[PDB]
Amino acid sequence: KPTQPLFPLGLETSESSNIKGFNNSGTIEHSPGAVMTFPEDTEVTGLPSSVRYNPDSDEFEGYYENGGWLSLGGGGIRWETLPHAPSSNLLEGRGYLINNTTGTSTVVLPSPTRIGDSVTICDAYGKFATYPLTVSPSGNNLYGSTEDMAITTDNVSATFTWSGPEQGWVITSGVGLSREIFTQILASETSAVTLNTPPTIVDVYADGKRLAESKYSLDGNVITFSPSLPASTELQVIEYT
Amino acid sequence: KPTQPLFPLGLETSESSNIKGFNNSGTIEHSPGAVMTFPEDTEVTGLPSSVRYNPDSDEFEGYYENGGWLSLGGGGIRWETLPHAPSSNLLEGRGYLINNTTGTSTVVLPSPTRIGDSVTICDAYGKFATYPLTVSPSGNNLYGSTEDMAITTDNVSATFTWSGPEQGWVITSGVGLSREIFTQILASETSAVTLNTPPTIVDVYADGKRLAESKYSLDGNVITFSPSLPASTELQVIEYT
Amino acid sequence: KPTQPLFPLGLETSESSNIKGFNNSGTIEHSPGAVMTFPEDTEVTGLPSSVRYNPDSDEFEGYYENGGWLSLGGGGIRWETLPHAPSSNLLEGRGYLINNTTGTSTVVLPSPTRIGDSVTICDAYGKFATYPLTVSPSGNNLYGSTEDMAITTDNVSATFTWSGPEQGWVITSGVGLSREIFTQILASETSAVTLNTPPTIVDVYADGKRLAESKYSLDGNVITFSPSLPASTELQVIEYT
Repeated sequence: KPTQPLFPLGLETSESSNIKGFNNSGTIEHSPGAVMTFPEDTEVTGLPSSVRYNPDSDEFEGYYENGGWLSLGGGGIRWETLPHAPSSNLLEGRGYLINNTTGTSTVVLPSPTRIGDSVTICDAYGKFATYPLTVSPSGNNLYGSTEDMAITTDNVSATFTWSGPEQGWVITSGVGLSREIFTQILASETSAVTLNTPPTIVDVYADGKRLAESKYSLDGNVITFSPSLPASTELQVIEYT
Repeated sequence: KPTQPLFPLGLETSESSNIKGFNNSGTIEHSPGAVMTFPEDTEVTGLPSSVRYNPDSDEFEGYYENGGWLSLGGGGIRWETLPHAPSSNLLEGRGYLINNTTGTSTVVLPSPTRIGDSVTICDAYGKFATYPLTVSPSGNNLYGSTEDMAITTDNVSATFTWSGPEQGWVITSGVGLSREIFTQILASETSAVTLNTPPTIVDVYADGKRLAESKYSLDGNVITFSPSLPASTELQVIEYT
Repeated sequence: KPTQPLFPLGLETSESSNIKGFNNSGTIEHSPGAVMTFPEDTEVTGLPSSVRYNPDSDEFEGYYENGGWLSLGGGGIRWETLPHAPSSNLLEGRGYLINNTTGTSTVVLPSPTRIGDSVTICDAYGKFATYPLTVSPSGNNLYGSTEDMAITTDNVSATFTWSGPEQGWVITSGVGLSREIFTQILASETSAVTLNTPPTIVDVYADGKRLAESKYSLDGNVITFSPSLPASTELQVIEYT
């Protein structure tokens, strides 16, 4: 029957021992000066409730049922300063306090591993209006576009997130998220006009007066108005974007 | 005096042993291939510094002083895709990448357990303008209202949070958070007018001209103006909301 | 050669034992009713993969390579209600559900320890328009200013973050982030006018008519217009901020 020594009252040990681990069936306390640690492991293999340190991702992880080796404690924000460099490259789960006082800097998103992989940046100097920041998604696309994206808003802060490859990167958490006037004096009596870029909504002024909603229809980047206007007429148009 | 065997130089063990736990008073290292794990426990009972895995909430938790069994590592974001379904039900601490390309989908917030319980959603397809999303709070109320709430903004992302039952759910973290023109030609000489919904602020135009702030007062969904206006007068009103 | 007892088949122990720790080289399972725990430690000294509980910060921490003793699981949000008090003081990593129904309350940011140190607040009652909240940064400055900051927006929620001492505190995560009309009838024929505060952009109306972009230039808090206007002229100016 019994296969191995048993110690009714347990026992004591006054030096570091060497085990091939075990199954605990009771309570694991500590005394002062006691230390603890995790296996420095790197594999993709594991089983739920199993836990490790990682000496590459410098991140205390735990194997979850759906997925496996997530960061322990869920999602989290690694707040570090970034010393201004023309180009910088950013690591998942880290958030960067950017300075653009020097001038315009760039940052390159990492290659996404898992969905959720989440990076964060913050205009902590409020310099982005004066000296913008651009965001290189690398091979993988951002909001569908492989093309980079620029940031122009003093004081802004954004969390980027991998959504899968079609839409690629997107913004999840964040903080901090165009007055056209075409005017001229009709050389002739004219029934239509074309604005330099399509406006969403527009206000029209004919001489002094504010023209009525009925007097025109607006479509794309052109404005018809019945009745057609006479020559010598100062018309103001306020393209809204 | 002594009650149990003592091992001056500690010892060695080349197989998995079986303990009723203990109190460590020194350093707990590991060698390569070493593994670690947590008790698969489910109770509400525990004591600070005590820690576990949970085989229901699939979440590495730790008993804190104020509260008890929180998720270890504080609050975190479980980023998963959601395959479009007319109805879906959402789990705390998880964040969902929603698609509404198919059409309009719905999601039901879980029953809140603790205050803080925090869910997150994201229009990762930018389809919410074209095909909105609605948010069922279930029995418990949202911002005071038991009534559901709809979302209409292309590209949006929101973190919901339980605040307690009076106000119920609210939005904490998030990203991405109405041109009325009444016009007519006064049949008669008229001293007042009623707008179809109360405007907050309004611009008034009488014939061509932009009427002065003194000429009217505005209240609720009606506009008085002294002096009272004459008949045959084209007046434009720009309800702002 | 051998220095300490070895137990080929490992062994068993039916009571809590007392160790000076060890190096595990195998697998550390558990049985039902098994418990676990961390050393209640307080020092700044430690080595990566080492982990502890803290009986002051009531926070399960782990020593990371760059930095040392971070909270395990990265950044996280400690959601608690705050019972309205004229003054309250706030702890890092905690997020407060504020009520200002009573009246105007204040909150004092803690002294920042590490960069990243991140506090969060939320107008969960939507009372901030009616009864504002103010934010004392203490000695350390907020966005450069040592001067406090007030909050006026019903429904808002903000994450504060320590960036370093020059800019001090800033806002990273968050949710929820001025109609001047000067009018008069020119006593005389006047070529310039001064607005009570500099406007960014402005709309000008002369009698009824909306004046053209060419007719004036705007600078600081003054408006020139060529040609200079005649006396008896009702002019409206819409300061935009």
